[PDB]
Amino acid sequence: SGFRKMAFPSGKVEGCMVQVTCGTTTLNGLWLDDVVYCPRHVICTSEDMLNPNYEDLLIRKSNHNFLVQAGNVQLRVIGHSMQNCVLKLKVDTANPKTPKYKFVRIQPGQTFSVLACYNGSPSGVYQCAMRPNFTIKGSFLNGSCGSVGFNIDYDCVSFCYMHHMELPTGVHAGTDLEGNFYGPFVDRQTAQAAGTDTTITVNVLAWLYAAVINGDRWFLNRFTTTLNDFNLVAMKYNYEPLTQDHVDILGPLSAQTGIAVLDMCASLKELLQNGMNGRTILGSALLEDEFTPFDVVRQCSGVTF
Amino acid sequence: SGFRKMAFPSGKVEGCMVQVTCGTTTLNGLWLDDVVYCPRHVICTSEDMLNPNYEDLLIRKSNHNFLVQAGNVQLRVIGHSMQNCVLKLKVDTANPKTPKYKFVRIQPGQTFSVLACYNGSPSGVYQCAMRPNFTIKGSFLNGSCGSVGFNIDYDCVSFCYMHHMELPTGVHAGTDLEGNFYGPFVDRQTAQAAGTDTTITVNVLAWLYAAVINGDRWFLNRFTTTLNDFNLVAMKYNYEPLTQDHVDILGPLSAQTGIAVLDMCASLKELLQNGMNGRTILGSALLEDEFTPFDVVRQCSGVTF
Ligand SMILES: CC1CCN(C(=O)Cn2nnc3ccccc32)CC1
Ligand SMILES: CC1CCN(C(=O)Cn2nnc3ccccc32)CC1
Repeated sequence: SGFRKMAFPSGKVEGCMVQVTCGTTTLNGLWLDDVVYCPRHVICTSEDMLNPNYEDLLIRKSNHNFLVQAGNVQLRVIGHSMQNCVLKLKVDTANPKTPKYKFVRIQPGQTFSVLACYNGSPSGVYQCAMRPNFTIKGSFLNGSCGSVGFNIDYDCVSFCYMHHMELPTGVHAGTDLEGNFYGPFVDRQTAQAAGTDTTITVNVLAWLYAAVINGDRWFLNRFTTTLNDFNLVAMKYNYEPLTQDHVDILGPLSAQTGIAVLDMCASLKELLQNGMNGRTILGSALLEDEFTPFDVVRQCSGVTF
Repeated sequence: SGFRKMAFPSGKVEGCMVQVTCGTTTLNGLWLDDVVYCPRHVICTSEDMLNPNYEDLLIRKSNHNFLVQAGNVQLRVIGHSMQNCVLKLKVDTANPKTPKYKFVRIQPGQTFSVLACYNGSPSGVYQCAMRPNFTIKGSFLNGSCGSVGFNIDYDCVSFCYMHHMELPTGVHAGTDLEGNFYGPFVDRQTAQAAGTDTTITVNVLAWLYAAVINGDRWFLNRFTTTLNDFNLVAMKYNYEPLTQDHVDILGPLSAQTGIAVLDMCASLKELLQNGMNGRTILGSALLEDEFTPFDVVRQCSGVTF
């Protein structure tokens, strides 16, 4: 027992990280088969940052301008292409450490692990959620661009995120591995509205189920509710609306605990209306929304990769 | 910016994990050079668990009774020895994936990353602290025994923890890699007192400095205190006493922020006496004590491995 904010083991991704340098700018790249993926803003200078003309900037570059280094080994760049906001550098060597992988565009409210890297070397790994407003609340310093987010299923790494930007508000924005930003964001040094965020209701409920499984019992009450009644409360507290699709994915946790989903909703309603009264759940004094129902079952059942 | 409960990249440790089977019991082992380390209770049955005579149980075992499997490869066991509560199985092959490593016995209040494994395969990685009472609050299911905790400095893995036991209270106990338990615990299925735990004061202060660095500003006040006055408050709230050695290791964070350590202590005093008033610090509604001052500087400066 016990419940932790657990990340995927990062070894398969560590072997794909490289350093990419174009002129003055060094960031991280992802080396998969014979292609290196990295943020296109590696080709900018500080003159460029307020609104770079990336097409014009890239036309001034040749294959030999992109320095790609994997540890101490230099890779030979034999082609380059810009796809949306990512650069794809073809190299003459396939990465011998390439895992089985896919590129996935995740949905808001899903979770993934981030391997934070600097100069192509790993610094740390942590778990986070894609917020409903398509930002992430990460831990990124200058030089972390090109660090990736991922999930692992069996032996397959699903890459879902590449880091590009810290907004002036201190939250983080990035792309899928085809270079399409999550959210309304563009790769320019500008104030950019992220828009209203909400709490991920289905994840809070999953975590309350995790709490019951691990022995935090105290928030269970004698009440139930309806999906309408609950969603009126969710709206007042800036929680995402709960749908039958969410009730369905909570099915396994409801069956394991014997607590019907709408009974758990009534416990969450009371917590929203009355607070925690100074008490804690799974070591937290707030309602946690960075565990999906899949995450809770995985951690409570010991799935390996 | 941003601050996350970050683990070390786990790849160097993933390549050392194996499965060890003795009779009916399967758990994890750590394969370093030509030795596999694992908890000695792999040799028990459920008859044995209330008070195993490990010397007698091991005398009934031979090298060929220990099945050690690294992925799909079987290792040949050519010797076995019991050191305190760990078994050391000499194998005829050195692990080609052995990193530079050392064995370290950590102090209470220090942090490390845990690679949770089942059947020799990694499941997840998370960061945690050794509690002042020498337990850890982990996430471990049956079959996780032999999972290890570690730190990484440059290219060297310092192994500090091997998982052995979940106490009836739901907290976790284990050994250093010489098999010596942290704390008063023994490897028997019995109720075992852990004794009073406390909050790790120097870590809370480090995290308050992390908060300031990242823009949580609101708990700073117009007050200061003394080490005596503060420690009277620490005692009342079951916080560890603060020493000049702790003030010294907080020096770098004090210099970066310009906030004297005793001024930060006065902010913490007010938080202990008055609570958070429904507000949050770095996404938490309680005072966080699982970041050391070294952790905060590392994450705020982007150290890689
Ligand atoms: C086009 C241009 C937009 C602005 N920008 C970034 O924000 C890069 N970045 N990303 N994460 C960061 C964390 C700390 C500091 C800088 C960070 C550079 C690229
Ligand atoms: C000597 C004997 C003591 C009791 N014991 C354990 O507690 C093993 N263990 N460790 N972590 C666990 C998490 C869930 C269930 C069991 C777990 C087995 C060995």
